Amino acid sequence: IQTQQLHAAMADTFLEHMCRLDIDSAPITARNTGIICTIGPASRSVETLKEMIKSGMNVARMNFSHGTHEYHAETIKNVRTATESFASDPILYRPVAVALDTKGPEIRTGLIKGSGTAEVELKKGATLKITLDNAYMEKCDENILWLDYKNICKVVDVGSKVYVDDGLISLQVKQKGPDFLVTEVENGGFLGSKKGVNLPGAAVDLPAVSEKDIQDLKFGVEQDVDMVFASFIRKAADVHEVRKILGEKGKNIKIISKIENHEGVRRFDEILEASDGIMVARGDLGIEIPAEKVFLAQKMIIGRCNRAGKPVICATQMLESMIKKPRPTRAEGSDVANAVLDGADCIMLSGETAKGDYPLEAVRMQHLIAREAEAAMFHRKLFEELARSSSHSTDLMEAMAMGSVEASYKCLAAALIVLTESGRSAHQVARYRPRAPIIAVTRNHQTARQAHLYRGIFPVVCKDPVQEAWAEDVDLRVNLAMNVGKARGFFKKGDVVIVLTGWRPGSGFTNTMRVVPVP
Amino acid sequence: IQTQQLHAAMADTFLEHMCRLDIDSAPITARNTGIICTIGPASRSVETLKEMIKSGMNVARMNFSHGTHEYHAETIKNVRTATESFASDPILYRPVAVALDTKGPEIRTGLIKGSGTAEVELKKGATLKITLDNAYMEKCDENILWLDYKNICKVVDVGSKVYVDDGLISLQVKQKGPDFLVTEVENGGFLGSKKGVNLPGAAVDLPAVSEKDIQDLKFGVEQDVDMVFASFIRKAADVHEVRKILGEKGKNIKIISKIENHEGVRRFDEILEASDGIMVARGDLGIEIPAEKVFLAQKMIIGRCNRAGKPVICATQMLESMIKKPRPTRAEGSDVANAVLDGADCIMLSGETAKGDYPLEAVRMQHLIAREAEAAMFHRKLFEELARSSSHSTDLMEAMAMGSVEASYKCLAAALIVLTESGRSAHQVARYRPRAPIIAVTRNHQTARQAHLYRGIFPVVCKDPVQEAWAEDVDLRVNLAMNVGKARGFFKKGDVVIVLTGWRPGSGFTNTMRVVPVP
Amino acid sequence: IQTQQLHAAMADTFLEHMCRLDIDSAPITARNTGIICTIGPASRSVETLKEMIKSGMNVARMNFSHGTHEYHAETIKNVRTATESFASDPILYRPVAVALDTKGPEIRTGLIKGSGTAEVELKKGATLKITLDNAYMEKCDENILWLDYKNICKVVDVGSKVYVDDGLISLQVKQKGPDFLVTEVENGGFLGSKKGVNLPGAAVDLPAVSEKDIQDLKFGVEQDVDMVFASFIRKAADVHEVRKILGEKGKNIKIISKIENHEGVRRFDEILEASDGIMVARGDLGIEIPAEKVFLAQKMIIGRCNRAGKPVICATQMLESMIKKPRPTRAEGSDVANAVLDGADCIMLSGETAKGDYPLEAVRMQHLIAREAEAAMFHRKLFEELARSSSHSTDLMEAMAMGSVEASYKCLAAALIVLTESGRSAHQVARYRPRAPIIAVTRNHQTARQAHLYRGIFPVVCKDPVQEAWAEDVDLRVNLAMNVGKARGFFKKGDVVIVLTGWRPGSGFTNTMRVVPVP
Ligand SMILES: Nc1ncnc2c1ncn2[C@@H]1O[C@H](COP(=O)(O)OP(=O)(O)OP(=O)(O)O)[C@@H](O)[C@H]1O
Ligand SMILES: Nc1ncnc2c1ncn2[C@@H]1O[C@H](COP(=O)(O)OP(=O)(O)OP(=O)(O)O)[C@@H](O)[C@H]1O
Ligand SMILES: O=C([O-])C(=O)[O-]
Ligand SMILES: O=C([O-])C(=O)[O-]
Ligand SMILES: O=C([O-])C(=O)[O-]
Ligand SMILES: [Mg+2]
Ligand SMILES: [Mg+2]
Ligand SMILES: [Mg+2]
Ligand SMILES: [Mg+2]
Ligand SMILES: [Mg+2]
Ligand code: NA
Ligand code: NA
Ligand code: NA
Repeated sequence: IQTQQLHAAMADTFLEHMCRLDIDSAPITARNTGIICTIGPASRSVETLKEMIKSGMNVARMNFSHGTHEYHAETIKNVRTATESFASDPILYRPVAVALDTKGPEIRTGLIKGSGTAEVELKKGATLKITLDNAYMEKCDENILWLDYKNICKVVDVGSKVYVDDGLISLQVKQKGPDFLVTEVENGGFLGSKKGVNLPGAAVDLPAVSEKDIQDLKFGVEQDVDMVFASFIRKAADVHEVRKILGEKGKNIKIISKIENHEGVRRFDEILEASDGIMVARGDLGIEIPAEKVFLAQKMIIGRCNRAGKPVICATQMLESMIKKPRPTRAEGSDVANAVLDGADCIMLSGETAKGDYPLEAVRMQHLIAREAEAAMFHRKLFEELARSSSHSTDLMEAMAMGSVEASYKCLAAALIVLTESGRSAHQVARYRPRAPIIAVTRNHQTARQAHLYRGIFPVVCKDPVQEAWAEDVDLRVNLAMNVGKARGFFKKGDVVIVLTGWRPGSGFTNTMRVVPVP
Repeated sequence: IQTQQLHAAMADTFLEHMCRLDIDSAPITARNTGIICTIGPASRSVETLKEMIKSGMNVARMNFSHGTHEYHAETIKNVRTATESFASDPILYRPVAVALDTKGPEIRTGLIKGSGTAEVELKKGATLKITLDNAYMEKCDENILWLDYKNICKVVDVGSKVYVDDGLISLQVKQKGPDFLVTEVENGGFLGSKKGVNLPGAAVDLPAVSEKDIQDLKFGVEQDVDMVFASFIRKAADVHEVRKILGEKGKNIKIISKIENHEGVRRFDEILEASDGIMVARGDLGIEIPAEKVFLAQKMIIGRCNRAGKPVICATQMLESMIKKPRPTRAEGSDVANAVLDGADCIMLSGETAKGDYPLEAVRMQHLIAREAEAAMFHRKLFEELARSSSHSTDLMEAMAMGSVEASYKCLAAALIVLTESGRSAHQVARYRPRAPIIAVTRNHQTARQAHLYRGIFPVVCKDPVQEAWAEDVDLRVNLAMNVGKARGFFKKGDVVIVLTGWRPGSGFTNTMRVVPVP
Repeated sequence: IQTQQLHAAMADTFLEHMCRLDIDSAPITARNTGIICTIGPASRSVETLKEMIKSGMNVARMNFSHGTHEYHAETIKNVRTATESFASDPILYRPVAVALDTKGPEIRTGLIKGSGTAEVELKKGATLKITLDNAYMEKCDENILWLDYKNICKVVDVGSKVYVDDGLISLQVKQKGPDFLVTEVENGGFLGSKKGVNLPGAAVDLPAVSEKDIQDLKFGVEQDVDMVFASFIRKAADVHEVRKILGEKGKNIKIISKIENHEGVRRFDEILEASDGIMVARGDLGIEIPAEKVFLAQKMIIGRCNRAGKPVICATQMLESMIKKPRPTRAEGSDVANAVLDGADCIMLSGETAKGDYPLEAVRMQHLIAREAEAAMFHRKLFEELARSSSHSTDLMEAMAMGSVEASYKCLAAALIVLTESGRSAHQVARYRPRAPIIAVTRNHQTARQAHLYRGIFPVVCKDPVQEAWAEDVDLRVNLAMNVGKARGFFKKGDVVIVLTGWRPGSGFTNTMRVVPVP
């Protein structure tokens, strides 16, 4: 009984590949797919944060949607505190990224009967008037609804729908004025105060960044985050807007755009080009677009990013059930796996870690599935498809990347060691999707932490100073990776590994590739 | 914007195929995936049952693990009643299949406070006693739980873990008694009636066919079911025995082996060979085996049945969130869409329709996701991969099927019309997976009911009496199909369609293929 | 029992396909690739004609660059004589096409000693005078060499090179005047009559359609030729021009454009688009362009026509040897084979039949090699690729063809019988390259003759009156095929066949496909 789906790995067709999957075919210890965990009341503590890390947490996500700078900073604190607890063991030390998730643009209704707690009941088939007249900003009721978005009538059309409260309530536009909309309740319910609005199929003129947004980003810069997850991206311009706010001080910050609506989907191509990475924000996306289309968009986005060699994140409701239970649903297990099969660089946990009763279990779970799904990929076919995709480019690093992955397959390397500072070298490899783990040694901590954004990248921070001999310095770094994979159980002495390095100190890339034996 | 993902249909590569999936690409009216609904308390009603038919249900599932024969015979009548209510119009009548789900070698709980619909809430950390004392078999509660399995004590040990209800609840043995076990709730949860008990890693020697199984099966024959879903099939032998119990009288009833344990996976090959079809039974499966391995088994199984040309069903917890909510989760929408992509012939609903709060929704949602996933298939690679797999075969009807599918792809016909009595011809078409709808006109009722097990087959009962001239008869049936297609919105006058008929009466199969325009 | 490379037909890769070709794997009786024979002095005879047809000859080419209208008219005569000589038994009657090969924009020497059958030896180093002196026109010889081109002196420099007879002889201009050219013979060789002059890389302003061309054209129209090999076609305009001269009376004469220069190649596409088919005239072509590049043209050109669905011919020096030897060279046998594998619908013989010592042997040799090569094709992949190409198209007859061919493979049918009058349904099928024979039954003689242009089509001429009853009439025709197939030894009883017919009369195409057993 081969391991890691090697038997199916040898299939000629996709169909054969499937038919060959084996539950008895064990997968390697190394889990390539990054796990992004939203931190919160459930996970905030150091102790817990220690467990989250132990459990497989790679990225700590800061949902700026709620809480104060003072709160988040405290979370970041703890995170940093928890991470460092292992530093004492440079070998057993594991980098953990910090991400900032923007509240983003928002539409909100007014107060019901001047009360924040009151409710009304909209009944299907009834008429309801939307006004922009702040005269009613606190006089919302069964007949009149006031909202935050002054330009609404400009972007919505008669016959269009207005969704209130996470799509709970649906409204159909029957009449449009410059100051109001006359709608018809399709999907009734109780209406509370200050509920969210969604304008499915609308090309919303809200700014790329709210005022709050600007503030958080600056904050994130001051906090030294590793990336930013930018809510509500609808076009390249919006990405540019964010870039602009982070500016020169935060030019090294990774901007991940969140695809959450039709527009975003339709203008994905430009958005992708302008971004550093993508996040398939299923939550809103599923609210914005028909829930039955989400998958299409998910696979489209994943394929496109894989094609472009840009990091992609699958997020939202992956293990939903797990907020309350220690074991997920079958669909849940399915979802995580397909996600990984799709080509997703990272997978995410929101509610599950933030507030749920089983944060660690969610993490462990994700870890478990990802590993299995990872072996189950059809690498040969994939590499081949990818290569074709990129045929247009004759880049050297890529060539190095292609050659090295091909070799890792050929001799079934146990790992791929890449020495990089910027991490470009390592990114080039990950994109070609080896099956083996990519152990990347860098002296740049931020590069290290950011690596997580990429599939198969296992960052190892070199905390030593530079030697007078390049050669030696390189050898050392290599050895480091060697003690790690060993310490991690990725391999043992005798195993073979692909080693990538820069010929000289001003090489520019890992131009030197070598097949080597573990000590 | 092209329809039915036809742009992505032109993809050369799988990677490319994925990249071109467009949410703005609208599916067709026809939904190829059969929808199987478990009928129960929530769905038993004739009014309701009428609703579900309209919403899309193709097969009525009755679980003999719950209720009674009479409970079941009543439901069966209601389905039949509901169904025939449409028999009137020979163009809007939807054949609806009936299926019996066996108990098999399983361990089951008692009744909760004397009810088959009542439940109780367990509390993490609480103690719970399992009793064999038949005195409580109807008095199960939060303090005491009665089991089916009298030997339970010999096959368990202190510290052993007992799972209840597809792993929902985890009990850990604390105390062994001669008549009982004092357990501990390891996790909070709602305990319902007659729930499965799973003892992973325990010697449970139950027979493939129990005396009770004998009665249900015979009852199913008397009930004139169309197929049996055979729980916990473990070897071809089990299957043979079932066929044996159904004997001559129920020789035409379809046997669907349910895969839900290690053994069933392991001996899958021998199981498929002997069955009429398979079910991926995820509920039990995922608790028997590692939850993380499910998708593997799921995928292996579906490739295998696809390869084999035998009907496969994906089931359980597919729209799980919908038992309580009116919208499914993101993992849920994915699951369903991936099962279709995986190649499942039918998908299924359990608690969702049997006892949930939103039975019709659950249905329409499956329906929605299904048409979408359908269009998203990569038919060209698929077909190619299928052809290949059945290379060794040289069958005449296979030949007719492949040429039929092939040309349908080519001229993009609106459907394939197939004249069949055994349903053999149609099935052979469905295995080659065309995009278009297969409309199978038959005078044989069971065939028509039975057809739903096969992808894309929309069965049409020709009620007209056999014409004395082959030609007119054939023509007669074609018109019937032509009319249903038009009525059902499958196509319009001018559309092009592929027609499979016999040259002569008693030709044996559809050896006649023509491309015909709609009238 | 190995036959028709069926084992190789099952390879997954092009490599494995190769690796599996078995010499011991016997080919079927049916030779797919048409054999075109250049009818000359050596094959004019009725008695010789009889044996060649017998030998596998499907088409006769009458080269206008040689002879007089009268010599060619007799040849036709004899051709048709030896042909209908077989009209006795319509089961074994084999049609033969009559092809007019044009002069074109060419330079041609004159009569060697008023002969034309006369030859002359030229020694290396010797001297030869090119003259425009008509009084030598028919008096060429070792000393004196007359030519077609009165401007040649303007188009050539001293030191330059003059090619005679497809580059057979290299003449270097030593000195030139107004009237003549003074050259020294660069390589020895037999200089014959009405030879070809190639002034490679020289601005010849020849006209696309000589008045003589015109003359001949009109002549062949009266001759009732089925096709035309238009020599030296350089651009679509030339085609239209030939098309032009063919005018109405010959709106059905197939125009086969010959690519024998750098321009023809370069303007291939529009040429192709305008012409009914193409010939790869390597004799002239190989001297017009570097000898080392012809195979690139051949492959590009054969590939393109395949793609287009237009008949292509491989022509010139295939079995050169054989003009003097009874057995061809290794290189020549590879050539015919490779040409067949390339995709050529037809193959040609030139000197081999027209003047060679072993006309009959050469023919049979083509027959022999073709068969063997037809089997060696990788039908699987080829069909997929062919479809990849035709993918934009949704033509109905095309869908028929494809499904038909697809079926043919599946059930290893012994043949496909097509009933056609225009012949298109048959070409449509031919183009999809089935391994099996196409028995194309028609009541159109010209159709039957022209069918030889397309690969695998075996033309059968139905001589019987029309049936009042379509069915009978169709049947009959089908019967015809059956008998002929039987008589030809294509199949026996119980063999499977694919039947292509039209549902009704004037169906515009075969819309009805049926799988049948031989009677
Ligand atoms: N006929 C019925 N009467 C009462 N409750 C039912 C009935 N059918 C289903 N249910 C309820 O719905 C739940 C899920 O239905 P399902 O048919 O999938 O049962 P199950 O317990 O999961 O076992 P299986 O493994 O056999 O499917 C059952 O556990 C039971 O609580
Ligand atoms: N009608 C003919 N009469 C006599 N000899 C002929 C005749 N046709 C062909 N031949 C001889 O056969 C040789 C090869 O025949 P072919 O038809 O290929 O002519 P060619 O000169 O090579 O012209 P092309 O380029 O057109 O093929 C001719 O060059 C000629 O010597
Ligand atoms: O913002 C998100 O993550 C979402 O909507 O899923
Ligand atoms: O029995 C079933 O359907 C299951 O367990 O999924
Ligand atoms: O005419 C030809 O065949 C040639 O020139 O090769
Ligand atoms: Mg969001
Ligand atoms: Mg169940
Ligand atoms: Mg079960
Ligand atoms: Mg020529
Ligand atoms: Mg020649
Ligand atoms: Na956020
Ligand atoms: Na059951
Ligand atoms: Na010529």
